[PDB]
Amino acid sequence: NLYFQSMKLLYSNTSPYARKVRVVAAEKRIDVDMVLVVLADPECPVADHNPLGKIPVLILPDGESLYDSRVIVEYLDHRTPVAHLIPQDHTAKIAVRRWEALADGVTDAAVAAVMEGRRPEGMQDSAVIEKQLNKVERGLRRMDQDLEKRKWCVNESFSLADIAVGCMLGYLELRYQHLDWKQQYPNLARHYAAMMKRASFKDTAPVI
Amino acid sequence: SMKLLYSNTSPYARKVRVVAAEKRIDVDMVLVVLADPECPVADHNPLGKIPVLILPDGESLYDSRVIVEYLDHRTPVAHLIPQDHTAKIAVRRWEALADGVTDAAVAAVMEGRRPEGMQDSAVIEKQLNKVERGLRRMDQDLEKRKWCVNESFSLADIAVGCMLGYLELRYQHLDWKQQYPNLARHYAAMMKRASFKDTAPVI
Ligand SMILES: N[C@@H](CCC(=O)N[C@@H](CS)C(=O)NCC(=O)O)C(=O)O
Ligand SMILES: N[C@@H](CCC(=O)N[C@@H](CS)C(=O)NCC(=O)O)C(=O)O
Repeated sequence: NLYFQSMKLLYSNTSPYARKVRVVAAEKRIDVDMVLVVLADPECPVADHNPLGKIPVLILPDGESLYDSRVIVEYLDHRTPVAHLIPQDHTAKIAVRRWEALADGVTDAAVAAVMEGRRPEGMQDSAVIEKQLNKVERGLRRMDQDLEKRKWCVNESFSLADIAVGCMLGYLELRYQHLDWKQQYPNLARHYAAMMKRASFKDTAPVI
Repeated sequence: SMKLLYSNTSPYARKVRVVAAEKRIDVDMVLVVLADPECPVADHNPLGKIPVLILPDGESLYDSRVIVEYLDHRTPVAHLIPQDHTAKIAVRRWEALADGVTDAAVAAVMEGRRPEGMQDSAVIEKQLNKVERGLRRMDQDLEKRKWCVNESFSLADIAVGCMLGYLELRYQHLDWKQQYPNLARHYAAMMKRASFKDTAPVI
């Protein structure tokens, strides 16, 4: 194998969960071998590192792999003292992980909708799409209310929360050109504005 | 006091229940039923998913991973999540793997609940495969161990239990206590726990 191997982060160009991981990596200022991957492919078999078959996976120099994104992001925030993506104080930290679950949950709902539309032409269910896009709208409204008088999601400091909300919104933009959220959720668009101003964030926009 | 929204069969919620019991925490239990409308769930979790913990703040916490962490810091004297970073990460990662197998298993059930006319063959194969791979890995990781991490009972063990519990409910056909001996042992040891058997699905 190889000496002086860096941590490797398996990822795809569209995965918002991968993006959350990449963004945290940059914020922590951690050097990481970022490996663009194709899930189907034989040459890099994800299943050998993540049995679930899901990206992102962080493969450490031991050859031991961490997934899912929620685990990986706790691991990395502890690597360097650059910033506390996850607050040390328990109140703030549960607050941070709650935001993140809301954001990931909305993303799960969008992925659900999106994939639902990709089913074979016969076996596709408009109700499923409706329900999921329902979770999205409700989640967005809630986040938007929570950012009325706030610079950032928690305690007024950039955290995993903000990152998660960014990756989420960016996912919406990627998958739903016609969603005009910015206008409907002014606090969120403002937040997204701040986020778009970070290389970490902007440097990782989905593509392809 | 606090309110837990759960259902009879949710393994995600059974995980919090088991934690609460393990931790000796007295949560007001709020039954949700599958035919139920969006609220009261959606009122407290915008994603309208169970489980969700409500605090005397009215504040609501979700999902199960967030709740268990909040629950575990409630009673200091005994942690189901290691305070030490390395053991914490390894536990969270067992949980992630177990939740993920539950995910795939629930999805396949859901794909089997579709109009026979709108079932995707590829999806069920695809999810099951995930299941066995999750189980194969998990049954080797336990090859010479009693508990998942540092040979001491943790959230990881609870997660593994609920997961298999869920397969106990929805996948009779699988003979996994047969291919995954270590999982079998883990389950029986889990079974023997009050916290675990009081939270099994009523049928
Ligand atoms: N719970 C996992 C989910 C990982 C996941 O879903 N990754 C891929 C699927 S393998 C993804 O983002 N797919 C959606 C897309 O790229 O559009 C995590 O949070 O990391
Ligand atoms: N991933 C979450 C939620 C799990 C979940 O989806 N629970 C199901 C019951 S088994 C649910 O409430 N589904 C309702 C819906 O998606 O509308 C967790 O670990 O708490």
